[PDB]
Amino acid sequence: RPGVLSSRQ
Repeated sequence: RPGVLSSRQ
């Protein structure tokens, strides 16, 4: 997703 910083590396 654009503009998201997820913990799913």
